[PDB]
Amino acid sequence: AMVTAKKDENFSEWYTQAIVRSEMIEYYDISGCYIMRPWAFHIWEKVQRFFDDEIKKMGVENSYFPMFVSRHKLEKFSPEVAWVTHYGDSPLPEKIAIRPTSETIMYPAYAKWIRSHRDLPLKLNQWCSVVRWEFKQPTPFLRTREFLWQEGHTAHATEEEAWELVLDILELYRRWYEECLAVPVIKGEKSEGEKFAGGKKTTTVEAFIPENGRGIQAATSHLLGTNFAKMFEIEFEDEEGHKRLVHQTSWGCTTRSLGVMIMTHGDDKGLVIPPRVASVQVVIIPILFKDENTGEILGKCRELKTMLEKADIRVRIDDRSNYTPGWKYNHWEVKGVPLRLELGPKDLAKGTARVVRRDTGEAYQISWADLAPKLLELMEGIQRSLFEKAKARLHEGIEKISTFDEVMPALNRKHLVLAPWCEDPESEEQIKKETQKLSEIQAIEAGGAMKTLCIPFDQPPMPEGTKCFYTGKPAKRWTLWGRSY
Amino acid sequence: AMVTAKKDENFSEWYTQAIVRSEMIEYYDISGCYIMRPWAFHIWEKVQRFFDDEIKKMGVENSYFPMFVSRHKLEKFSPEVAWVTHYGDSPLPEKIAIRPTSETIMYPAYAKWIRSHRDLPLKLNQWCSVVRWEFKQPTPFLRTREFLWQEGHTAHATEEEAWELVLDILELYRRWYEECLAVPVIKGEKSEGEKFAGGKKTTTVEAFIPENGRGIQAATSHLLGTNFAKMFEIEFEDEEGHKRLVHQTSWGCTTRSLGVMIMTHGDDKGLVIPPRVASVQVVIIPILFKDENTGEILGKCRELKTMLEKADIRVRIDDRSNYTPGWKYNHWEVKGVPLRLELGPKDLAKGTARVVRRDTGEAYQISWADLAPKLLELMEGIQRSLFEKAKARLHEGIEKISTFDEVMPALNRKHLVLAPWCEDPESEEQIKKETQKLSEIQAIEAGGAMKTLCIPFDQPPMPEGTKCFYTGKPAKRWTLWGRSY
Ligand SMILES: Cc1cc(N2CC[C@@](C#N)(C3(C)CC3)C2=O)cc(C(=O)NCc2cc(F)cc(-c3cnn(C)c3)c2)n1
Ligand SMILES: Cc1cc(N2CC[C@@](C#N)(C3(C)CC3)C2=O)cc(C(=O)NCc2cc(F)cc(-c3cnn(C)c3)c2)n1
Ligand SMILES: O=C(C[C@H]1NCCC[C@@H]1O)Cn1cnc2ccccc2c1=O
Ligand SMILES: O=C(C[C@H]1NCCC[C@@H]1O)Cn1cnc2ccccc2c1=O
Ligand SMILES: [Cl-]
Ligand SMILES: [Cl-]
Ligand SMILES: [Cl-]
Ligand SMILES: [Cl-]
Repeated sequence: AMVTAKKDENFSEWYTQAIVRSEMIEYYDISGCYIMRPWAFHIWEKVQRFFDDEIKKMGVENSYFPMFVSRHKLEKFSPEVAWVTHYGDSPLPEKIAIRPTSETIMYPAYAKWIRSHRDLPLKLNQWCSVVRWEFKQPTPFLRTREFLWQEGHTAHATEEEAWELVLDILELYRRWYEECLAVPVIKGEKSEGEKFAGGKKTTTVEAFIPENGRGIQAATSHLLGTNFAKMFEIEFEDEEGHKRLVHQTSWGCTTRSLGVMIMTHGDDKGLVIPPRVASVQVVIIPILFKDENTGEILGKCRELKTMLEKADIRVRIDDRSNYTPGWKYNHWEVKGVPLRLELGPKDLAKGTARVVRRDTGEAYQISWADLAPKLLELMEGIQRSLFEKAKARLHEGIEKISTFDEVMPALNRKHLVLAPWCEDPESEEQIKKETQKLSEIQAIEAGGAMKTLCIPFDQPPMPEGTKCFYTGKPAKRWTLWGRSY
Repeated sequence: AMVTAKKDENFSEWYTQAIVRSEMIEYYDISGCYIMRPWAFHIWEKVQRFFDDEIKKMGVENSYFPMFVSRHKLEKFSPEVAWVTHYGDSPLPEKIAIRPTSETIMYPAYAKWIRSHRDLPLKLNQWCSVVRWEFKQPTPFLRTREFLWQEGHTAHATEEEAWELVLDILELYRRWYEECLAVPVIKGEKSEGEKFAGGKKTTTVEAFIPENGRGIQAATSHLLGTNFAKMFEIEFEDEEGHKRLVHQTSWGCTTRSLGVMIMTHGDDKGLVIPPRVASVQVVIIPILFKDENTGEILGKCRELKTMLEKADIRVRIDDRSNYTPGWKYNHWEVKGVPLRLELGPKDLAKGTARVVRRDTGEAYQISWADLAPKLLELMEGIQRSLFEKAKARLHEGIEKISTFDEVMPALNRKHLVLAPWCEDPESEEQIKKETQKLSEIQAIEAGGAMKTLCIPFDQPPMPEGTKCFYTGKPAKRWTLWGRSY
């Protein structure tokens, strides 16, 4: 089974083929829900371990809160909430909702647990699934009605400490995407219209999908401030004895990250998995001629596997006799294994192995003694090259503009725009409406809204007197806009 | 905050105090659901890592299937199923159920995935929560409306291979309880009346709670046979080309395990956590006289912590100046930390530390150079002693009987009974009914049913011609009975 849709032509069909034929997902009779098979789930387990280890260093501890929230507590978005109303065919006295997020589940407990400044900071995380029942068309990994995530929630005695935590977690999400998944992301702050309404400031990491020109939010970290503390009466006492509101954060990231990884590195042959998260980094394929000492070849493959595992390289031998090497090459290319090692009688006679890298197809002849250090070096080169090429595509996908006239041409090249902006929220909604209308007109001519993605932390120079690209009022900051998921 | 209820007098109040005052659980406004705070959740993470590592050696892979099942697929117990019927206030075309278990979610996929004998065995596991909405009174950890678990599901070409896997998983559950949690359990097969009706044979590990005399199922491993394969049309082709049904297993274990651990080792002071799963194995408490070189004492505590962590000992220093040592001693005793290390000026002058073990209160004076190996030895002694004392209580809690006349006296001593049994299912239900009725009579005289717990793998000798303790017919095997959760 090969991927036959080309990534640059029918991107949606390519994506479906890549994730189905690699055995990452399976469909399900309830629309908008997908089965995560082991090939994808192993990658989730790897980024989960990374993130857990990092937040444990910060003093965050895992926990588990109930999946249900009482009507009263939830209603302290609404068409997205799935409601449990009966046990069997008996009606519940009050209906209960499945968590779309757990603020209203956790914060009553926080109010009970926090009494003194000595109780702070309080730092909790949980890994679980949440449910958001939208009637729109789903996309595997990217927009689904049930998804796995982690959500962290912290409380602090001061706004500055909470803010520092918000930025520390955002840096962890940058590392999740860029270090683990080799996906470049842009740190920024959401516009007033796009931020979490329950909070003070929402920070984000944003990724870019060149094939459809869309930005996609990769993860989020909110400075909640004291808003939820007032609503849930979460207060603490200073050492003088006065009661003060806590300052809160919340943050999350989902299996969307896997989809972004898939879209970023995949090619016409299928998946390409970054070595740092590949469950199989090296697949060993013995050549099995009928007229050969097959036992010797297999024994050497086993020895090489042991030698590589001593360097913590994750190895699988595909010694199935009933498939050709060509079949196996394709099979593990579709699944995205970053390195394949081939060993036949001539290699054994020379004391070498043939190694082929998945991203470029370049082949190497490596001595057995050099194999472990050379493969470690090659995997680091593959990881870095995947990231650097994606980063070049990201920066080639952003157009710096000064006037609204440049917007629609840039959108039609499937690019984002970086533009000086007045940051008035009313203007963002005017811009969404107008770019949607222009996109519809174009659609009819062909036989869509542009919104803010983020106000980037990394601000280009802003010349004095620069005007907003849409209102002509004084610009405040450079803002990243585009079509979006 | 101290535990004030005595374990041997008001066991239910003791249990509640132990798990609340140690900060393991928090209550919730939806009855039958509880919050798992980090002190308990860390123990879950530890047994999860153990079990994951062990099943990965068996070729089992983790996955994630949806939490929802369509009405049609579920109804292929019923008053326990929670039904989602509305998104917002809009009605679903067909209601969907929250998983009480995932056979009906997973096996349609299995039928799609399995085509050839080369596809077998198929071995999958998932970690998730499930929901069983009983209107009866809940018990934290032991019987709750939502609980965390793992469920494994495998498919094999032959019954013998599946059966071998059933027993391998049951041995893993024995290790989960006995090796990790120091809880002794009895392997056995469930009676025909008590087994999973969807399967062929159900094996179990059973634990015993002496304070209320109750047996409790600890984990389960089912030989499903071909029953579900017929129902879901899961078939494979041999190399000759004929289609055959797969032979399946399923198995699971829940956070009930934590409650069993708590009940087994706890004492009047609170929790006692086995060192192998304790998140803090050693708490270091500096003595902080006002008239002392506090910096030197704290610096030595830090050095000792580093030295112990190099032996992979999990250490916390409680250097809070605003609590007395006596307060701290109680605080970490309630939470069950197995070792406390005390260090003050006299200890520093002697080059030793004072170490107190939680299970017995015995104190030791240990040189700094001996600290790591001696504490490793002490933790192994604590783990083994917790297990051996629990095992002695288990065997003292079982009475071997020959006649039904011995049942009610043994139940009144809060014991289980091991009795020769004819294994006729009708007789088990007669025994349940009669022992319930006798228990009610006794209750009224004081101002309850006994069922089979398991047919143990370890069978005592059965003399020729032994009769069933209840029917007088020829006995088949020794069966373990008792009151139960
Ligand atoms: C996996 C996932 C991930 C995310 N998000 C949101 C932000 C975030 C990031 N960063 C989080 C949660 C981490 C902070 C993330 O990952 C959102 C959704 C989702 O909104 N699901 C419902 C749904 C189902 C569905 F069938 C269709 C749609 C749908 C179709 N068109 N439109 C416009 C919607 C939506 N799902
Ligand atoms: C945590 C957990 C664990 C378990 N089990 C079952 C077997 C098993 C083992 N081994 C598994 C699942 C691993 C195979 C286990 O752990 C069962 C329940 C439960 O049945 N919950 C519903 C409920 C809620 C409730 F408020 C009250 C009751 C209730 C009150 N009186 N009676 C008679 C029932 C029941 N809960
Ligand atoms: O979930 C959040 C805020 C943060 N919660 C913690 C983890 C990170 C996350 O962005 C925003 N949101 C999103 N979607 C909904 C749908 C229905 C009901 C509530 C919500 C709702 O509140
Ligand atoms: O869940 C099982 C069988 C096994 N499933 C896999 C993990 C181990 C587990 O014992 C039995 N059961 C128990 N309780 C229910 C309540 C409502 C609906 C179905 C059920 C139901 O089927
Ligand atoms: Cl939001
Ligand atoms: Cl969100
Ligand atoms: Cl059952
Ligand atoms: Cl069950």
